[PDB]
Amino acid sequence: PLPAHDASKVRASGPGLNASGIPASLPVEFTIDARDAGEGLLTVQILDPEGKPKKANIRDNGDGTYTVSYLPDMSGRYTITIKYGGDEIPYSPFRIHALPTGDASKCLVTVSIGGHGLGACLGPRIQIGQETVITVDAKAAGEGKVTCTVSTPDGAELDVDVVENHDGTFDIYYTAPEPGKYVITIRFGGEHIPNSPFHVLATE
Amino acid sequence: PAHDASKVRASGPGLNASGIPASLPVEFTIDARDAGEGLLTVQILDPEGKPKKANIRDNGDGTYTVSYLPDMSGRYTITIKYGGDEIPYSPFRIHALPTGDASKCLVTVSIGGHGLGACLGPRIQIGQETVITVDAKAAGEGKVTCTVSTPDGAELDVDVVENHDGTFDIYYTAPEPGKYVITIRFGGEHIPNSPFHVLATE
Repeated sequence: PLPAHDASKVRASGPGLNASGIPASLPVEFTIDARDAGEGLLTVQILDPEGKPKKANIRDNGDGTYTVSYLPDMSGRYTITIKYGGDEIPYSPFRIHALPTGDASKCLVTVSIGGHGLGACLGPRIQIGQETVITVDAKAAGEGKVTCTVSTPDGAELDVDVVENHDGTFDIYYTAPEPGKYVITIRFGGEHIPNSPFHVLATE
Repeated sequence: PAHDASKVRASGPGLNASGIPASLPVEFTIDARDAGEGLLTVQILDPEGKPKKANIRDNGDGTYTVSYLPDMSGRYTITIKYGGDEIPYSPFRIHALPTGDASKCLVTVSIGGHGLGACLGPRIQIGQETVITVDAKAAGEGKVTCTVSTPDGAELDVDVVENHDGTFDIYYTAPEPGKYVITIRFGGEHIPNSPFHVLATE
């Protein structure tokens, strides 16, 4: 009996698998071509440079190919394991280097709660359900984007939307929905900005 | 109106030659019963050389009770005169000693009903009350004191409420625009990040 799938026939390509490096802080995509590999489930696992799982968004293109996207928020080595029908595809695991860009040290951060400016200050205590607005001025930071990653008490890593105003500035809006310890990590071009990470405890 | 300052005697906890604990209000007694009739004056200079308020109670019996708050550690110089003449052993040089561990105090700021964590400034709004709660639960022996330096140069001793659970509340509203310096000490020493510099704006 011939197997229903053949992972050895899956082909991968695209910017997100460039072994010569990708720029940190920018979302990136790659393509998986399973048209010759029969019928199976495509799975993609990503381990970030700190050893934590990272979300891999898989889009079914309808024709036997798939587009996978992820956000290398931090610089360093990303390990991407790709399997089809439970079997690893050729060249997996991929080892992708996210390279730093710009100068995160030149970013300026100001925090506001309820319209009260706090400067580059947050916590240690925050209130559950109270929105925090964090503005990052990256006018002098050069090439790169601001990313915000929140480590939640339950252990998840949330990629928080960063509004790019194109002023060279960025706005971050976050509200802690549950009690416990959060780590609010703000990076530019893959590296911490001054005062990041912010460790906070949500209460009340 | 004859007086003799050389017959005035001064003693008490506030003049203890072995030292006093910083951050606690203290009192001393001036006995002028043998010194005739004259005006008593008490001038206190703190370790930074600033005048410190001296509350004088005339006891109506030839004696007076004087009280002051040594908010910071160091030498306090207390000059006492009767009828304009310095009394024996004046000026008194009293050492206020630190107590507890001010570095273990934790700050919580509240403005307009919002808890702002340990984040005071850089700006405050004129006429808007700020509540600064100092958690001294892990700081041991001592009290929280606070002095505010205003734009015009005045030095205001702000009354600090002791909640008797280890925490203290400071209430302050900036009435005028400009730069304020908020000094917060525990047991005579600056808590972390004190003094706090803030700018009052419209």
